[PDB]
Amino acid sequence: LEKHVLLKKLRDALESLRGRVAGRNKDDVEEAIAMVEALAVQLTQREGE
Amino acid sequence: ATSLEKHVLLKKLRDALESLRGRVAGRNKDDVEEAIAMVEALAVQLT
Repeated sequence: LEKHVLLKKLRDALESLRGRVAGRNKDDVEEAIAMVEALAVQLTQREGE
Repeated sequence: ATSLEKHVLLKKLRDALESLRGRVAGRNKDDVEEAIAMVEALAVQLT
């Protein structure tokens, strides 16, 4: 995500938050992480992938 | 990679983080705020 710093640092922020939260809050953080991974993949998709 | 997919993902992302407001301990409050602000910036970037 070197060409999309905002997205990269959001991913990092969420991973860090995941390690500090619990229960249902952690599920919501993991939901956010999954959304970011989906958005990252489509922003970085090369032809042939 | 459609625009519909993109918007749905950004909406789900916003809603998930919004649920954390008032629900995390004090020491995590600012981090939730930061992530919410990043998501809104990411959304505006794509409109």
